[PDB]
Amino acid sequence: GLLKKIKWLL
Ligand SMILES: CCCCCCCCCCCCOP(=O)([O-])OCC[N+](C)(C)C
Ligand SMILES: CCCCCCCCCCCCOP(=O)([O-])OCC[N+](C)(C)C
Ligand SMILES: CCCCCCCCCCCCOP(=O)([O-])OCC[N+](C)(C)C
Ligand SMILES: CCCCCCCCCCCCOP(=O)([O-])OCC[N+](C)(C)C
Ligand SMILES: CCCCCCCCCCCCOP(=O)([O-])OCC[N+](C)(C)C
Ligand SMILES: CCCCCCCCCCCCOP(=O)([O-])OCC[N+](C)(C)C
Ligand SMILES: CCCCCCCCCCCCOP(=O)([O-])OCC[N+](C)(C)C
Ligand SMILES: CCCCCCCCCCCCOP(=O)([O-])OCC[N+](C)(C)C
Ligand SMILES: CCCCCCCCCCCCOP(=O)([O-])OCC[N+](C)(C)C
Ligand SMILES: CCCCCCCCCCCCOP(=O)([O-])OCC[N+](C)(C)C
Ligand SMILES: CCCCCCCCCCCCOP(=O)([O-])OCC[N+](C)(C)C
Ligand SMILES: CCCCCCCCCCCCOP(=O)([O-])OCC[N+](C)(C)C
Repeated sequence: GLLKKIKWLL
C-alpha cells in the first residue's frame, strides 16, 4: 500500500 511507503519515508 502507498501509505505504508509514506510511513516508511517518514
Ligand atoms: C498532488 C500530489 C501528488 C503526490 C504524488 C506523490 C508520489 C506518489 C508515488 C507512489 C509510488 C508507489 O506506487 P505503488 O503503490 O507501488 O504503485 C502501484 C504499483 N503496482 C501496480 C505494481 C502494485
Ligand atoms: C481524508 C483525506 C486526508 C488528506 C490529508 C493526509 C492525512 C494523512 C494521515 C495518515 C495517517 C496514517 O494512517 P494509518 O495509521 O496508516 O491509517 C489507519 C487506517 N488503516 C489501517 C486502514 C490504513
Ligand atoms: C497521505 C499523504 C501524507 C503526506 C505527509 C504529510 C505529513 C504531515 C505531518 C504533520 C505532523 C504534525 O505534527 P504535530 O503533532 O503538529 O507536531 C509538529 C510540532 N512542531 C510544529 C512544533 C514541530
Ligand atoms: C488519508 C489516510 C487514509 C487512511 C485509510 C486508508 C483506507 C484504504 C482503503 C483501500 C480501498 C479503497 O479503494 P477505492 O478508493 O474505492 O479504490 C478505487 C480504485 N479504482 C479507481 C481503480 C477502481
Ligand atoms: C511532484 C513530485 C512527485 C515525485 C514522485 C517520485 C516517485 C517517488 C516514489 C517513492 C517510492 C518509495 O517507496 P518504496 O519504493 O517502497 O521505498 C523503498 C525504500 N527506498 C526509498 C529507501 C529505496
Ligand atoms: C504516514 C505518515 C504521515 C502522517 C501524517 C499525520 C497527519 C496529522 C494531521 C493532524 C491535523 C488534523 O487533526 P485530526 O483531524 O485530529 O488528525 C487526525 C490524524 N491521525 C488520523 C493521523 C491521528
Ligand atoms: C511513495 C510515497 C511518496 C510520497 C511521500 C510524501 C511524504 C513527503 C516527502 C518525503 C520524501 C523524503 O523522505 P526521506 O528523505 O526518505 O525521509 C525524510 C528524511 N529523514 C529520514 C532524515 C527524516
Ligand atoms: C507534491 C510533492 C511530492 C514529493 C514526493 C517525493 C517522494 C520521493 C523522495 C525522494 C527524495 C530523494 O531521496 P534520496 O536522497 O535519493 O533518498 C534518500 C533516502 N534515505 C533518507 C532513506 C536514505
Ligand atoms: C499537497 C502538498 C503538501 C505539501 C506539504 C508536505 C509536508 C511534508 C512534511 C514532512 C515532515 C518531515 O517529518 P520527518 O522529520 O521526516 O518526521 C519523521 C521523523 N522520524 C523518521 C525520525 C520518525
Ligand atoms: C511526519 C511525522 C511522522 C512522525 C513519526 C513519529 C511518531 C511520533 C509523533 C506523532 C505526532 C502526532 O501524529 P498524529 O497526528 O497522531 O499522526 C500519527 C501518524 N503516524 C502513526 C503514521 C506517525
Ligand atoms: C526528487 C524528489 C525530491 C523530493 C524532496 C522531498 C523533501 C522532503 C523533506 C523531508 C524533511 C525531513 O527533515 P529532516 O531531514 O529530518 O530535517 C529536520 C531538521 N530540523 C529539525 C533541524 C529542521
Ligand atoms: C492557517 C493554518 C496554518 C496551519 C499551519 C500548521 C503547521 C504545522 C507544522 C508541522 C510540521 C511537522 O513537524 P516537523 O517539524 O517536520 O516534525 C516532524 C516530527 N514530529 C511530528 C515528531 C514533531
